[PDB]
This record gives sequence, structure tokens and C-alpha cells, in this order.
Amino acid sequence: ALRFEALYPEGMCPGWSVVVKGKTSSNTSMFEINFLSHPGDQIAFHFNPRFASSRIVCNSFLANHWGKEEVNKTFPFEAKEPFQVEIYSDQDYFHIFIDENKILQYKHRQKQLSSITKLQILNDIEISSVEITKRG
Amino acid sequence: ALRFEALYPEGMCPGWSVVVKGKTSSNTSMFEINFLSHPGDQIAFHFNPRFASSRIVCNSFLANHWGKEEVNKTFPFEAKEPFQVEIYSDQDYFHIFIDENKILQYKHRQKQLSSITKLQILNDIEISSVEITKRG
Ligand SMILES: OC[C@H]1O[C@@H](O[C@H]2[C@H](O)[C@@H](O)[C@@H](O)O[C@@H]2CO)[C@H](O)[C@@H](O)[C@H]1O
Ligand SMILES: OC[C@H]1O[C@@H](O[C@H]2[C@H](O)[C@@H](O)[C@@H](O)O[C@@H]2CO)[C@H](O)[C@@H](O)[C@H]1O
Repeated sequence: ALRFEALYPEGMCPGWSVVVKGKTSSNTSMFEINFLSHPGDQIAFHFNPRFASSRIVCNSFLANHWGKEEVNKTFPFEAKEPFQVEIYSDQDYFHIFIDENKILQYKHRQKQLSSITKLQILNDIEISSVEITKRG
Repeated sequence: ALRFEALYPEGMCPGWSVVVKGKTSSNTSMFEINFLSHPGDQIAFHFNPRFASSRIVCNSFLANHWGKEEVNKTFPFEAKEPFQVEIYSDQDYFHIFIDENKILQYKHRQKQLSSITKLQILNDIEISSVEITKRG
């Protein structure tokens, strides 16, 4: 189920932060934050905290296939507790911060950064805020 | 031309703030921030700063017609200068703040507040940030 979508047709990468605040409703499900590229609505970056297994899975869906999963060692979420996820892009990576701690970096696989125009947030997250900001 | 759109299907009214930061490119054009209701993509609230005439025009587009225009006396924008517009909804009004000063309130005409799921920002605004936040 789609919880939030945003579209910035001029391109929101690189040099933009997305800050999502919210909490899960359960400790048995998952949510995802997806950055999509145009045309094709391919998934340049898929950020997928899975609470049933306490794993953050990151990947990209390009040319009709998921790539190699990048799975973080730590799981700094607590079910039903408010969190803040910030995703900031530079020329080389998406940088992920949770509750103001840097957690992981994901190297760009979709190199056409300016075609990343859309953000989708799906599944088990009760959103309290989404901020999309040009950092430089 | 569409500059930004956001969708929150659970309904982003009442009790939400939208904060838009940016600047115009010219002093001869206009921009608008529209809150849209589902179904129909009717315009529950149209906020339209017009720089050619230095007037903020507010209105609603419901049942295929524009209503009575509500035109603010003051114009607290400067072309090409960064501004911050905050639109906060309670049960009775949209409250508009520009650069942290309250400017105007617009009484709800679309009373089905929970059907307001979509925000669109159009025309002459170079966006630096959009924040959509549940205030209470
Ligand atoms: O890699 C991201 C996608 O994973 C898919 O699930 C994988 C699963 O993580 C992996 O263990 C493997 O065994 O096969 C599954 C199917 O590809 C999800 O279905 C998908 O939504 C993404 O999260
Ligand atoms: O009321 C909001 C809409 O106004 C339309 O322009 C009006 C104009 O403001 C008014 O002076 C009147 O004379 O007729 C025009 C057409 O309705 C805009 O075209 C529309 O985009 C809204 O801003």
C-alpha cells in the first residue's frame, strides 16, 4: 500500500535530502522508501527495513530485475517507536542516516541521477513528516 | 508547468502543515500552490501569488467552477528573493504564513477535509524545500 509519493520533475538527485519521520504499526512487517527514475519508473534506490527479520535490505530494480542485495549489519529501528530516516545523495552515493547516526552508503547504480524524479513510501509506516530539501 | 506534486492517500487535512521554500525567477509571472481533493482532483484551496500585479489570489475550484476570489491586501513577496510559505490547516481554515508572519486565513469550502490528499505546485517558483508535516 502506497503511503506517500512525491514528484519533482526537474530531478531530485544529486544534492537533495529526503527526511522521513514516522513509526511502524507492527514488529512483523516492513516498509520501503523508493527513489524512482524516469522514464520507466525503475527503482534507482530501494530502502527496505524488514522488521520480521530485523534487516535493512537495499537494492535497485533496473532493466526489469533486482540487482545484488546490500544488507546492513545493524538494525537501528524499534517497532512502534518514532524514527527519523534521512537519505542524502551526492555524486557517488545515497547516504542513509537514522536518528542522526550514519548507517550506510549505497553506491549509485542508476548513474542518470537527474532522472530520479519520484519518491514512493510503501507499507508499514505511519508517516508524521516528509521533507524534501535541496542541500547542495 | 508542474514543479512539485505530493500524494498522501490517507488525507493531509486538517492538522497538517505544508512548508514551501523557494524563490521566483521573474517579477512578471506567478506561481500557485494547490490542495486537491479526491475523487475528482477538485481544488479545495488555490494559493496564487501573481507578481505582475502584486496580488495573492485565493479561491477554490469545485463542481467545475471557480468560486469567489479572496484577494489579500498586502503582497509580502519580493521577486527573486527566497521566501518561506507555510500553509497550516485546522478544522475551520487554511492559515497562510509568509516568512513567519501570518498573512491570511481561508475558510474551508470543501468540507470533506480528509479527502484532500494531493498538493501541486505550479509555474514560476524555483523550489528549495517542501516539508509536509502532521502538526495536530
Ligand atoms: O532485493 C530487494 C527485493 O527483495 C525481494 O525479496 C527477495 C529476498 O530479499 C531474497 O531473500 C531472495 O531470496 O528473493 C526474494 C525475491 O526477489 C522482495 O520481494 C522485493 O520487494 C525487494 O525487497
Ligand atoms: O480565481 C482563481 C482563478 O483566477 C483565474 O483568473 C481570473 C481572474 O483572476 C479574474 O480577474 C477574472 O476576471 O477572470 C479570470 C478567469 O477566471 C485564473 O485563470 C485561474 O488560474 C485562477 O487563478
